[PDB]
Amino acid sequence: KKVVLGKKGDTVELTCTASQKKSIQFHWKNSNQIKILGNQGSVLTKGPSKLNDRADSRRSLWDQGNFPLIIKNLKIEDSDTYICEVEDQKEEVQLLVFGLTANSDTHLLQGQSLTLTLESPPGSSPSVQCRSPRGKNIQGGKTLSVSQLELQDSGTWTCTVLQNQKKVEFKIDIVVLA
Repeated sequence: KKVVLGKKGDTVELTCTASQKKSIQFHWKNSNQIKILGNQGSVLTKGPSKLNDRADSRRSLWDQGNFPLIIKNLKIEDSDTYICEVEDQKEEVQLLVFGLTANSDTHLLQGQSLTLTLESPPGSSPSVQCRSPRGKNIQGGKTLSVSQLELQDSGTWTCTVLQNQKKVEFKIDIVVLA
């Protein structure tokens, strides 16, 4: 089930709702059944995983059958399928994380090319469609590139990466110097 699009460096929350006697025995594992974090009766316990000090939950929501997994300082290596098992219920969530660099430094001379690279997990070729304030939308795979930058390109651009019906939106501000 589920697909959540993360943006490199950011924080994310993967919801897990369940029926039960408001709050119960839960835990999140990854694909290799590595237990990421669960509840020792009433407290939060995180096992020895690469997500340890970035992985967290929100206990006050347990009483309302919600047991989110929160991963801060997102690395595209966090892209993986997470499982949330609350007592008898099991929920699957795939986290996909992307990066969108601006190879050519935002401040460039007019007539100069601009390249951007979308960082992705080893399992996805999304569609990146960026557009300049001049409305001219560009798209492509890993590398999006602009032939020559007009002075009317300076400022906040917007880039849409689409993956399995969902989308994240990177923004760039380009200082096209004359």
